[PDB]
Amino acid sequence: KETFYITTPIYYPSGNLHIGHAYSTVAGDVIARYKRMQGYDVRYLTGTDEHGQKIQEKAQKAGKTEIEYLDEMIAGIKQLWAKLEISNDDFIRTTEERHKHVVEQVFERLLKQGDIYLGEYLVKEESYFFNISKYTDRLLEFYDQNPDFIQPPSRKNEMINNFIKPGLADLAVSRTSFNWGVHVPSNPKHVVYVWIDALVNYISALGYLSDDESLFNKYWPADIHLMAKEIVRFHSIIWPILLMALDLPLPKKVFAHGWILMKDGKMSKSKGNVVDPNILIDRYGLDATRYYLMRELPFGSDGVFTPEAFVERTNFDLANDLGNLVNRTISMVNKYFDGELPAYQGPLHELDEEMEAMALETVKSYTESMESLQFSVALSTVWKFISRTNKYIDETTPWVLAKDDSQKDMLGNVMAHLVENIRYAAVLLRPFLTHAPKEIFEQLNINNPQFMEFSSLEQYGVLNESIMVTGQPKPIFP
Ligand SMILES: CNC(=O)c1ccc2c(c1)nc(-c1ccc(Br)c(O)c1)n2[C@@H](CNC(=O)OCc1ccccc1)c1ccc(OC)c(OC)c1
Ligand SMILES: Nc1ncnc2c1ncn2[C@@H]1O[C@H](COP(=O)(O)OP(=O)(O)OP(=O)(O)O)[C@@H](O)[C@H]1O
Repeated sequence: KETFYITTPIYYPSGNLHIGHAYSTVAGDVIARYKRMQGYDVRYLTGTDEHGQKIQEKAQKAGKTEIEYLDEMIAGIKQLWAKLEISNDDFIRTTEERHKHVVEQVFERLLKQGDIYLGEYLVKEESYFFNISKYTDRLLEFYDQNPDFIQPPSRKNEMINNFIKPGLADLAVSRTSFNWGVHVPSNPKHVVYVWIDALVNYISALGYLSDDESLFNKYWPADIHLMAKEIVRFHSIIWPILLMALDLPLPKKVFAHGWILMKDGKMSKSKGNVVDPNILIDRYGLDATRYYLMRELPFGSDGVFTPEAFVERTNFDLANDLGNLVNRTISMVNKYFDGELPAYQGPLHELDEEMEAMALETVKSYTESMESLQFSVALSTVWKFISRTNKYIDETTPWVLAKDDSQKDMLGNVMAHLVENIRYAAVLLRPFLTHAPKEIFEQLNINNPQFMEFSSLEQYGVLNESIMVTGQPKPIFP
């Protein structure tokens, strides 16, 4: 199996996480689940940045030690990801010795190589300085040879113009004004600053410089680092320069999605425009929360949350469009055939030829959207197919057909096409929604996991034997 390595940024637990953080982790999970469905050996990482004066200050104010405070915050963050059914293979913490060892070794290496020198940085304090300008041509050469490195492509030309063209100043990579962080082994009054400390989580979590580097040699380089747009230059400039200084392979892609806005702009702990994901999940369910996030933030753009948009998106798309379609279909199979779904024979009805083609066009277009990080376009395309399936009930009028015994075969064809249309949608929604597809597969009585995979969508009409649907249907949402 080809490997695929995906990461979110490590988040700062100076306060509780809100749906902005949730977006990145769900988006990372959508990509991870999608890539596992394509047959990749996937590793998916997330974590926490646990150092700096600010974390020590929060712990003191809470009347706790730094790790005591951090363990409670991280417990809540882990609980949240377990609630969101995030499929992360590991959780990296910068307080862990596996991480601290790498920060220590990397800082001492750069010191030995002459990359780092002692100096002074009113903000007036001593710091080690990283000579990054000597990697400039190498970085710009790498951009030329990897034109899809920054996503969206717009932000690459901002990097070069705003930060590189003026010239990369020597980066201050340590401080002496705080003590909560990784102390430099050579010179312990210095503490490693955020730049080296936070960035190396992506490789420290894979056991880089440990006695077992198997995860590192299997998964590095990262296929995709995802983030919000404001930490892209860390990741586009400083990160590959550090990787050059360590003679390490650079990541393939950095994706910088937009922000989840509120009425007053960016969702943030400091604007007091926070929506707690726990609340949305507890009231409206997991799928509604996951769906809203991925559907409402387009590629290369920002999106806005309002309570009115949320319930609209939840009720119209999930509960009505997909939800009624499933109930309508299972009702009719139970009423006209006593729960026995007739086997698919072929495109018997006149609309079936184009609807079957539409199903395959839906899969192909979905694939293109997913491969180009256009998640909202992928979802909207699946909903056009769901809408058309509801419309196919209205066009065919199965209740009229059920009165003529001569049209029993045609009526069975219509039932089969609804269930197969539903099946196509359920397979395609598996990366996004973790409850509804499984609920749909169980209610239609698809136990075999061969019906739930992407390769089962290559040819329309996989059910040639008659099967029995559920006699006691239920709502799929919340
Ligand atoms: C209102 N909040 C505040 O006062 C605050 C806000 C953030 C604060 C903070 C205090 N203290 C720190 C801090 C200080 C020293 C050490 Br050692 C450390 O580990 C953290 N930060 C960090 C938070 N880390 C973070 O967001 O990691 C993202 C990331 C993930 C993966 C790879 C790379 C980067 C911070 C510091 C400087 C920044 O840029 C100038 C910055 O911009 C993103 C963030
Ligand atoms: N509004 C948001 N939209 C999208 N992603 C976000 C948002 N808020 C946080 N994130 C995710 O978390 C990462 C770090 O976010 P950031 O430091 O801006 O959040 P914060 O907790 O709101 O900070 P602060 O209140 O100090 O400004 C981003 O790179 C992104 O992965």
